[PDB]
Amino acid sequence: IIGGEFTTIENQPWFAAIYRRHRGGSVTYVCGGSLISPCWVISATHCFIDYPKKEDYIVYLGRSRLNSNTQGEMKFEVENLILHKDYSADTLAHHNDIALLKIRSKEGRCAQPSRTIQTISLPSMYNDPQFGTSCEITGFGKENSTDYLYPEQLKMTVVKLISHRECQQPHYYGSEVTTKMLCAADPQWKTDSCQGDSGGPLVCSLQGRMTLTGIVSWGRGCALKDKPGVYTRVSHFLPWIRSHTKE
Ligand SMILES: *C(=O)[C@H](CCCNC(=N)N)NC(=O)CN1C(=O)[C@@H](NS(=O)(=O)Cc2ccccc2)N=C(c2ccccc2)c2ccccc21
Repeated sequence: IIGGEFTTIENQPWFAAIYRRHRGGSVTYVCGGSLISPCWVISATHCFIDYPKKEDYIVYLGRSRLNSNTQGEMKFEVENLILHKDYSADTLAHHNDIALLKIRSKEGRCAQPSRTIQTISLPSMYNDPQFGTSCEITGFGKENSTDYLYPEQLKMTVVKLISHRECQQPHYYGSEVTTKMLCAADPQWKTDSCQGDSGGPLVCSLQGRMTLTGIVSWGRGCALKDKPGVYTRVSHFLPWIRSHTKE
């Protein structure tokens, strides 16, 4: 997160931190996610497309720091990794950038809601917040595009939901942005999500309730003027989410 401020997991109890085991004995932070049900976490497919092996991932709930410990946190293994079939990437954009992860601890149990761990509500079938609404975003991502290290403390910030009319126009992006995407940015272009924030939640007020409106997906740079962040439009994927979280 460029700009914004440092906070704790209590401000975003639904935030899941995803880690991966690499070749050579190293473990690194990959992306963020959101707890939609006690056993289900939603993220972006591009976070796993290059390394589709579910046994190499580790999920943390209730974690406010990247390395040091936070009391009340819970470690989880990935029982099932579901990537969207129609996923495809260009040099311009990611498409159908959404993924589901079924988590389970060592005892085979799911998440236990606490003051630091809670699920986020999903939007209603084709019912998004009105454009111009203030939404929150979180993650352990970069504070500057140029940085090589991710911050140690969780960050969050606020951005404005932008209409497709605006985002789809050439003064911003173009044809690459579809109705399955949502754009949001800071009208002053000082705060935004960045590398390391992918898979994270874009939370907005829907029916006077905090709702998962989008998933951090892509953008040209980070906090670049006239280049808004692009999120996966969760509401346009409800049938998909429901059919995969059945039995
Ligand atoms: C998390 O993984 C990031 C979150 C970005 C949010 N950015 C923002 N709010 N302004 N997602 C990616 O980095 C995915 N990308 C890119 O977004 C890409 N932007 S792009 O090249 O201008 C157009 C594009 C290309 C390919 C896929 C999607 C969009 N930038 C990348 C990048 C650039 C420099 C350093 C690291 C990463 C990039 C590179 C490879 C694949 C995807 C992405």
